[PDB]
Amino acid sequence: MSMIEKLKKFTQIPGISGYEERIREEIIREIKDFADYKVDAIGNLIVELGEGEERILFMAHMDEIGLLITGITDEGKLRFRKVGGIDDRLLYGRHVNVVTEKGILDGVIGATPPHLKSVIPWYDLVIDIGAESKEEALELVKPLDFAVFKKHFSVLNGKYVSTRGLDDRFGVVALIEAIKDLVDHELEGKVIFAFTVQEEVGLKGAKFLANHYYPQYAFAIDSFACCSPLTGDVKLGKGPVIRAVDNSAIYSRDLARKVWSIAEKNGIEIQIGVTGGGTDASAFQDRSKTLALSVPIKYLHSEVETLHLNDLEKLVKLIEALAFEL
Amino acid sequence: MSMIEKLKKFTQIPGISGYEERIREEIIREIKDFADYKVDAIGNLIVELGEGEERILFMAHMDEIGLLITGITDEGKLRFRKVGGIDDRLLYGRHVNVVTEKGILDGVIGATPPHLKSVIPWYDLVIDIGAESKEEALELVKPLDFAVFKKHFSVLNGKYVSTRGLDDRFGVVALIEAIKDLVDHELEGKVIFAFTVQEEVGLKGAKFLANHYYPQYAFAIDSFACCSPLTGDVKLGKGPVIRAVDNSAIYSRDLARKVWSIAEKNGIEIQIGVTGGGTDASAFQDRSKTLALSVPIKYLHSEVETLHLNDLEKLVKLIEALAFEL
Amino acid sequence: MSMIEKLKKFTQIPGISGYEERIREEIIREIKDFADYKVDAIGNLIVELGEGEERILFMAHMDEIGLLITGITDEGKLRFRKVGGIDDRLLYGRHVNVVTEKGILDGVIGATPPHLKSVIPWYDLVIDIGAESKEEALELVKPLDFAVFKKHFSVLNGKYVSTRGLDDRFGVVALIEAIKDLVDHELEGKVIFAFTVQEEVGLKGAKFLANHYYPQYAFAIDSFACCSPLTGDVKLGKGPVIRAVDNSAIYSRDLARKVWSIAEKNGIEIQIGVTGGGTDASAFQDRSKTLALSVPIKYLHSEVETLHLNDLEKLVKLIEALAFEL
Ligand SMILES: [Co+2]
Ligand SMILES: [Co+2]
Ligand SMILES: [Co+2]
Ligand SMILES: [Co+2]
Ligand SMILES: [Co+2]
Ligand SMILES: [Co+2]
Repeated sequence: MSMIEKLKKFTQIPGISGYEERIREEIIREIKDFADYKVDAIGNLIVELGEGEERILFMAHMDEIGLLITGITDEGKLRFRKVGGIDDRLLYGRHVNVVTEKGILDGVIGATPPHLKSVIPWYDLVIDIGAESKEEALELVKPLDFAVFKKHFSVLNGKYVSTRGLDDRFGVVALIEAIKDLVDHELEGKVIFAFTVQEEVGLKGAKFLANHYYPQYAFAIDSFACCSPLTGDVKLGKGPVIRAVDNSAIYSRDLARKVWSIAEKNGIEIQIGVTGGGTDASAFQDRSKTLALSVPIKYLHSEVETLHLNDLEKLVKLIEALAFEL
Repeated sequence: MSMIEKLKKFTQIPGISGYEERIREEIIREIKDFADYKVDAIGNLIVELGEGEERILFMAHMDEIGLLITGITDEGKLRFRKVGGIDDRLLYGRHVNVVTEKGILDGVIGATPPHLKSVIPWYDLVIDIGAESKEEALELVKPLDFAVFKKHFSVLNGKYVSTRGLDDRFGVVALIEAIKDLVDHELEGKVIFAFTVQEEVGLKGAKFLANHYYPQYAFAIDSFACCSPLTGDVKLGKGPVIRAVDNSAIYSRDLARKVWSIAEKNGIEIQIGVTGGGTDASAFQDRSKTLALSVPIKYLHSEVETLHLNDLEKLVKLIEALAFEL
Repeated sequence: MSMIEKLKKFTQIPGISGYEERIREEIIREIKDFADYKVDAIGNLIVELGEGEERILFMAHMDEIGLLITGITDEGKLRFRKVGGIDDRLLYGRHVNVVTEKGILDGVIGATPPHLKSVIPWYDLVIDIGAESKEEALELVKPLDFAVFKKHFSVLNGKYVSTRGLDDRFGVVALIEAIKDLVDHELEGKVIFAFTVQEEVGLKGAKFLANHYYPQYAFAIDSFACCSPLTGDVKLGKGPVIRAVDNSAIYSRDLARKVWSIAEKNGIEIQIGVTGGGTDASAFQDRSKTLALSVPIKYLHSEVETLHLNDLEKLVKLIEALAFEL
């Protein structure tokens, strides 16, 4: 499986914050023959390599943003709440997959035709699943089931991938790759790989992880929103990015410098910049030197979020070198 | 060296959140002869006096609000983001010091003359450093360098001092004065003095400190914004003020009573009130009894922030008395 | 005795329109040993070179913009009026020097902290001098005293100077320089150098001068606001500018041609353009060929107004050539 193929597979699995089971399972499926692993009370998936002192923690989150079903209407439609940050403009006139205990169902968030001028807020929207009444709907879906967008998967001009969930399924893919490449090597102290839950709603998996683990270095592998005047000269295609500062943290300048040095040593093109949002790494600013490492991502938090495949390839190289040299 | 001159010394040194090096080095220079010290992995400077159980922690922060260089424009101007809370109205038509590895350079944030109505927001502003191109500017300044206002220092009518950085360099100076005066005295158990980092961006230095110290009483020494209908009868010149409640916390009422009692027994005039903001002390409200002790400061977070020298004198006396009697 | 040091010395002297004493006194000190001079009834300082017909007049103004103390509040703050054009945005949160008959006092125009959106109008502002009451304040300052901003002085990348008062203290320095460089030479007719008063409040000094002098050519040496769509391709560093049209006049075109020609004749780089504002030259449009000669200035009428040292270097050579050849 090429990288394109891995990104397609992991982005297609539905799993919002608190509902990460299907992604965890699949990570288990392809790590199990390589490494042992455990699962948290909150649902984090942790893989430890090496032995001794906890030297490095790498975190990529399994949750994507989406919709939580809050109730069913008399007309048999689904009311919902947003989970994570979503622009209301992106909810209107969209197919969704409704994920229930029994299986997965097509749903549709409607639009009103010109035949029959403002942004419709999420609380005025519902999901149509083709039920004719509340009773018919409660047979298919229950409150606290969830929904995520149906996901087109695109490759732009051979170099870019666009699809909902790159954030942070690219991070999941990257850590899996790193795990396979590293299991057979001998490593100084422990290097910990953690696939976290509930990142999109306040870094909940990460904070849980922060009791239980006390790494010298704690890294989040996550998106870097690009591009605008805030993001300086960070560009898609110019390499992985040190996320030095975001809204959640000024990260360790000591650690950024080491990463930058290790990348140059290895001939790995690398970028550094400032952006918006937070990462799991900020949950460890408490105890460890922390940093976030990313690929830059365009149109973040939409169906068309886009990354450059070369940045990702380089990110995997960088993560492995850090495991060796940091 | 008068208090005036000690205040000016420490306020003139540049160090925003995450970039506190220059302040820490100077504090060490001043405290080196008198006591041992340790530096945190996040950069807190810690000084223990005495032996036994951790009775009292005093925190004062080293970081000041300022600007983080995010990028360079095509014409060699510096783009930036704010660090800590700054009213955009205060950015327009100002001199800055841009701080880089290779040293400190002059900079200017321009203003548009009438010759050529509203507040210009931070993201539309740039710093002029006299570069003619992006290339020439990069030789001088890099992204993730920082800038801080040039600082006039004024003495109003003998008794008030006005300059940027009084918050919280007044507290830095207060604690240094307390260390010097208490080091040659037996008082047990342990009295801990911390000069914290990253207070202005969510008390990060203190939250890290909280994982390594567990004092009975945790104090922040910081500003008390004054005056308005929120701040009751607090006045500059009426003495140190107990910061009993702010936006970050309702502090320990029993701790405030003891402090009140110790002040009155030592004949120290003292005040108590409500104001806005948070302090380092709130990072300990999950484990210690907390309080913030302040001098009242007018025009907080600007180049003309003002304190009354006599309140500062008395705060120093109050802090020593607490060391002995709390 | 660098140019930069002269600019600093002359910019730092306080003197608004009508209150130019301190500046005039310092110019007198500097030329005392070189030429005779007269002071007229409004305050202009005039230096005559040569004998005969009044050929050339050069005017540069001594007054700067600033604040006039109008009264003292109950709580002992200073109310004020603006003198000359100042954007209200530049008054908020600033240090000032209050100039009294007794001496110079520190002062501050406050800013309200977030802890306790629009431009605050001048009439809603006051200066804080640390008086506790009207009584104490009136002992320190009286109505009809004045105030100017405290002035940072910056050099940008070695070639730009920035500080309040380059307008028109650069012109004052330029004319002093020329007077020293011409006194030991024989000119045709008279060349008259005048340091005017009250330029910033409607050219009152120059209007007074115009009833006592009738030059063939009348020159203002003053700033040229730059840069915008109005100013064409005028740029700092590209040499002295012929201010050919502003809001106060369409200046003498044939005089512009002559200057242009004497400039090229001397290999002196030079610019011409349109800008806003008025100059002292406009007061002579009544009776003489008039022109205004400048260096381009950025951020005019602020603390960060900026000129290029080479432009100033060349302007001085141009003035001297005009004295020889015009
Ligand atoms: Co993410
Ligand atoms: Co996200
Ligand atoms: Co503050
Ligand atoms: Co503070
Ligand atoms: Co002017
Ligand atoms: Co002028």
